[PDB]
Amino acid sequence: YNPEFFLYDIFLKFCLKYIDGEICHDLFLLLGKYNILPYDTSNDSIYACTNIKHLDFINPFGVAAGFDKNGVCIDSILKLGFSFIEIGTITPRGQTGNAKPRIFRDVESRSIINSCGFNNMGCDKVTENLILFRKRQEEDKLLSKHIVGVSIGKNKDTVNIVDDLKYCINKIGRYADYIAINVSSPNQEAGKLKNIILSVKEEIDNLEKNNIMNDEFLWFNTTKKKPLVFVKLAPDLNQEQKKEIADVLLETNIDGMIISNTTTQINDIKSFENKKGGVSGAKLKDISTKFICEMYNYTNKQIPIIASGGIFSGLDALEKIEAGASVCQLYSCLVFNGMKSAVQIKRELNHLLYQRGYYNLKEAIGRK
Ligand SMILES: Cc1cc2nc3c(=O)[nH]c(=O)nc-3n(C[C@H](O)[C@H](O)[C@H](O)COP(=O)(O)O)c2cc1C
Ligand SMILES: Cc1cc(Nc2ccc(C(F)(F)F)cc2)n2nc(C(C)(F)F)nc2n1
Ligand SMILES: O=C(O)c1cc(=O)[nH]c(=O)[nH]1
Repeated sequence: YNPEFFLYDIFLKFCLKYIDGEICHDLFLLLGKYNILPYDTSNDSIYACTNIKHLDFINPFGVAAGFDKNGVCIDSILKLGFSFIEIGTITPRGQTGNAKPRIFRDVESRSIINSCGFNNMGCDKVTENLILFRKRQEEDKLLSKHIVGVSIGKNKDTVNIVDDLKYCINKIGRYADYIAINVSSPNQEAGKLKNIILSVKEEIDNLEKNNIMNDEFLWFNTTKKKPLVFVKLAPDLNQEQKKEIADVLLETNIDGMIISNTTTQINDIKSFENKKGGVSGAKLKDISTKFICEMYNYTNKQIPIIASGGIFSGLDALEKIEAGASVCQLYSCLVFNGMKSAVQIKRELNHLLYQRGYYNLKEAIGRK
């Protein structure tokens, strides 16, 4: 209980009941931009730290893509106690997205429907923002070791999806701790997808070539090493194409997989009966967890997993890991539970880890 968190969460509870979803979002992002949000300055339990390959996360909680699409509020979101943030999904050139209002929420069910249609300032401007953050990070004790990933995607009317992701890697790759391939927005063909992943890895490695500087100056990023490659998957898939994707990921030795994006396969919300778009929140929890189990099966525990979503509590979080999720991303929780989300969930998971018998977090990964 940090007083500052409780005070803001009254205003946020008010904002939730009354104000438009996206207008709130933008206001809080704006607040964070001018550095007036609370910090979590506490020490994270070394027993609860985690990693994906050589990418080390000080704690298992980050913020999902679509939250800070333009990377304007990275410091403050991180400093709420998150280990990482995944900015974007960015596109090569700026987009307005769909028509407003395009995001709607339901308190009762703790869910969100959205059809943003990939609005973002474009790569050039977002890269400009990330550079500015990376400079600050060198002069801020609270941002050390904190991971920033970049979710990349195509424009709504792109000629070929691969050519777009290359342009993005060329601008932002230097400054990303990892790259999340986004082709899972509700708003693929095995070989078509396989082609993409290999393009990305091939394209990242070209950045190391063309530079005359050592890697240490090559990576203006937390790792100081080349970006890892994650792929994000949509849940609305057959047991067949889920098998087909799993091999592709194995054949490309992809660094990890984000499971999962939003669904359209939910019909049982009375306020959502009106609206169009993908759905996230509590009603996505159980569907998303089964998906992780499934993809953990067809992958033989070889490719690490980033979990999302429906994650609101340490309990919810633990399910994902036992299922075998290495790390977790939150989006809906910050909307409903608020600014204490990171502090609350980290605490709750620390308690539960002890009671279940687990020594460290890593021992809980992939245990029924
Ligand atoms: C308004 C909104 C925008 C989103 N934008 C993106 C996006 O641009 N890229 C992406 O990969 N996921 C996006 N997502 C999905 C989230 O990243 C997350 O995976 C999903 O919300 C499920 O997690 P949650 O139920 O805990 O929120 C968006 C979700 C919402 C609600
Ligand atoms: C009140 C509120 C706040 C908010 N966004 C929001 C919540 C926390 C923070 C933090 F950084 F934690 F301070 C920042 C932004 N959203 N987002 C949406 C959505 C779903 F439309 F996208 N509805 C919202 N309603
Ligand atoms: O930009 C969007 O509309 C969007 C992207 C995404 O990946 N997921 C989502 O729910 N919305």
